[PDB]
Amino acid sequence: VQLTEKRMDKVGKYPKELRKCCEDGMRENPMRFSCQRRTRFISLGEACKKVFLDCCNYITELRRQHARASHLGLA
Repeated sequence: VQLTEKRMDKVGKYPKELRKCCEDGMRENPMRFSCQRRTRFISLGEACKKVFLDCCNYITELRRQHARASHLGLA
């Protein structure tokens, strides 16, 4: 989808040493965990967690918007 496009550009906005944190935050969520919950045991600093959390909340909203658009036959 064009969400891949929105993700690629989302990752690029961060310093290179924090990009993987953003990528991991935007992975699929089959266990239906909250973004906060998904940070609890990776336990990597204040920087990586914060980036993980932002990108997670970012992609989560995008997924819902895409789901609504698909449901309404707009996308």
